[PDB]
Amino acid sequence: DRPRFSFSIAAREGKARTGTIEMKRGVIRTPAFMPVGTAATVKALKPETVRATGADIILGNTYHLMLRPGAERIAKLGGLHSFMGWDRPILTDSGGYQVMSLSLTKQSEEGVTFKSHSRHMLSPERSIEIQHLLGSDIVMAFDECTPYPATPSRAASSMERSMRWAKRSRDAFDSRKEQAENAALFGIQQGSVFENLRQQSADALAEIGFDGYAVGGLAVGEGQDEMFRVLDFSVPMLPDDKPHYLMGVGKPDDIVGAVERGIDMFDCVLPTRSGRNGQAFTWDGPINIRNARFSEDLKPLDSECHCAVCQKWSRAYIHHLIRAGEILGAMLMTEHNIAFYQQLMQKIRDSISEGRFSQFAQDFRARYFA
Amino acid sequence: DRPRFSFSIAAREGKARTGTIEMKRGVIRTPAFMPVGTAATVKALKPETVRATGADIILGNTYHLMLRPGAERIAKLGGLHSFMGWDRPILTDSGGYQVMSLSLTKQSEEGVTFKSHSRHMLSPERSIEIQHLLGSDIVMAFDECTPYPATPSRAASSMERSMRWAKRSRDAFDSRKEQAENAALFGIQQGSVFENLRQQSADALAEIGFDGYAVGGLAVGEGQDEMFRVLDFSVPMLPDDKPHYLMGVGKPDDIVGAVERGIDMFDCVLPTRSGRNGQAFTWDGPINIRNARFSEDLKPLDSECHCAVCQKWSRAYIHHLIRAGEILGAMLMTEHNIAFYQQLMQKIRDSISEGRFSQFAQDFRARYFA
Ligand SMILES: Nc1nc2cc3nc(NCCc4ccc(CCO)cc4)[nH]c3cc2c(=O)[nH]1
Ligand SMILES: Nc1nc2cc3nc(NCCc4ccc(CCO)cc4)[nH]c3cc2c(=O)[nH]1
Ligand SMILES: [Cl-]
Ligand SMILES: [Cl-]
Ligand SMILES: [Zn+2]
Ligand SMILES: [Zn+2]
Repeated sequence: DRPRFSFSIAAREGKARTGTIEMKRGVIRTPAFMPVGTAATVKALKPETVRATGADIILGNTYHLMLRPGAERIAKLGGLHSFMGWDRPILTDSGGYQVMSLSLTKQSEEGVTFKSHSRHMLSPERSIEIQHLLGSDIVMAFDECTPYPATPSRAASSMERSMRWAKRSRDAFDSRKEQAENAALFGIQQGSVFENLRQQSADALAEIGFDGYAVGGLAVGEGQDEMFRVLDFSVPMLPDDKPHYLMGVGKPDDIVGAVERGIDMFDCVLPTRSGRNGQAFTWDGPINIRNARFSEDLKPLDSECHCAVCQKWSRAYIHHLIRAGEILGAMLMTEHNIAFYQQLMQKIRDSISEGRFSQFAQDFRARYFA
Repeated sequence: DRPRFSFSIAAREGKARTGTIEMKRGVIRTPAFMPVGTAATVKALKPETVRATGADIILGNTYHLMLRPGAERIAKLGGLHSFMGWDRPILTDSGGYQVMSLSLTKQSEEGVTFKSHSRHMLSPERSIEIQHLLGSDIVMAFDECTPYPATPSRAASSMERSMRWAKRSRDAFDSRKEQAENAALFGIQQGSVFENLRQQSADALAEIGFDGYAVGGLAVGEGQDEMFRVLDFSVPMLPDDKPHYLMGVGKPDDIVGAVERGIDMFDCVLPTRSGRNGQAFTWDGPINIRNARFSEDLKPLDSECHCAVCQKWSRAYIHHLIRAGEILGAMLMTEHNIAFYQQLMQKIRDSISEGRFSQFAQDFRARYFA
């Protein structure tokens, strides 16, 4: 049987790595993209379709699920895996970001109280407990995603609180034997865009010790240049021998650049959400299928894509569906976009394994931005 | 290779029949239920899923498709089958009903002019042409669905116009060699609830000659007792050796009773539309999955149903999805309901074949209405 958690690096090129995370519910190939399944569904896809695209792991959200249908309810029903019909690993975000994004809130050292978008509470202890009730495989520490921009003083105070919360998260996780034995716990680095704070945060997290390390506090409006600048110094601060997870990222070019900077895991609502809105990813860049120019275009969404959508339906048909507001339009766009993202990750993994990732990155960018 | 059209009756019980329609694109088992795919999609289902439920044929709509994406456009793109990815037979309604249901309208002996829900025109000739452009396998005559209730005088005048239009439809269809050689044409009986008018309509249609005969002008608010009363005398008026198609029907009990009265084909938006709205069909009657009583119900939608939805997901999960407005909720409810309808048709076919349909009808009703 597979271990609770084992990350092995099979090949490297510069800062980029490729390998596998073994967990009880399955193997995760890295660098990995996690489709987002916020409300116990990857929107518009059956789990079998999510798997068919190549996904090894999906993301769920503590915040959304605690509100609807409820964490205790999901536990009573057998846990998130059984509930939604996905039997492979699930990573759950801790709520620290979504509560401040979507909720009225009252923040304190204890945690956050908030009104549902009914009053609810999150704290390191309650967040870890909810993730336990869901039966999450990768549990995220409860943190605070510092707003951007942040002054150095505010970024420091925020980061310091997150580090205290990281320790509380660690202890809550460890105190629950079943969770400690079957799931993994990732810490989340904060510190805004400031190198010294990022270093202090990395040091605090490494002292506590986690199974993996997320770079939090990015993809919050800073833009790619700044994000990459922060990754340049932040990722090397994390333990080399554990996965590095960049939360909420991102566009295909964001992913490529982040892998170049040592990131192993990603999640983003972009392929699903923008798919439903008519944006299809292609190797020649994104297209908006609603555009009149596609009304009689018999080509598939992308000329090379191996997904079932591109094997069977035309741009013209999908254009019609999206224009008409048809559910099948959302389904097809989403399946294609998630498949595209997985094919991107596969090309990244293969190119690193073959020592030609730098060339892949260059070729990818040249064509995607042509 | 299969013929253009051949209807064979394999077994009978009272007025009920079971058999097959062979067409170039496939075999249709009768009695048949046709999922509705109004805008070139059976809402929330891939065509492969529609087929997996057991459907042999689906319905499309002249009215909707002529408006969006356009009949000429679909022809340019290779026809409706290629466009939507359904390679089996498609029946298209002629527009005669939907124009008056959904459109401002100007009616005359020539046809109907209307404003899109841009000005458009339908006539027997244009309707048949549109169905040709779509590449329909079963083409419906362009008719007028008489409003209910109707006075005998108005019902007669309406029916008479429909019969003149039936002849024009016949001639338009026959004048187009490719269509005449590859598709079938069904006439539509009118006459409201009046036996003498139904007889005159049947006589007119039989004199013209069609590949099949629809009972039109029902499922327009008359209710089941009245519908059944009209079927009692109307169906025997139609040629015995051709299919009998009851347009727009209906609930499971409507279907059973109509088969008892000699109907071979059905279409209805109920399983798809009401599925999206949270209504699931079961052998113990419909349930509304949104009801709080299902929030922790681990049972499948129906206890016996063989569909993929009932094999994998709980009422509790689907309840959550529908409550949350999740697309997967629409997908799962729709697949189950269409599968239920097909299982109903299979049970009907098997019971007629075995000479126990009367008993099936009785047992079905006893349990469904318990
Ligand atoms: N616990 C925790 N979770 C996070 C989630 C995040 N998600 C982001 N970025 C998401 C931004 C994002 C928003 C919308 C769209 C789709 C538009 O069609 C894509 C990306 N940054 C994030 C930071 C954190 C963080 O520090 N801590
Ligand atoms: N050409 C032609 N087409 C028709 C379509 C019809 N469709 C009906 N009934 C449909 C009624 C109907 C409407 C909505 C729902 C779903 C609610 O969730 C179910 C049934 N009667 C009909 C009569 C005719 C007719 O004479 N001629
Ligand atoms: Cl999404
Ligand atoms: Cl529908
Ligand atoms: Zn594709
Ligand atoms: Zn079912």
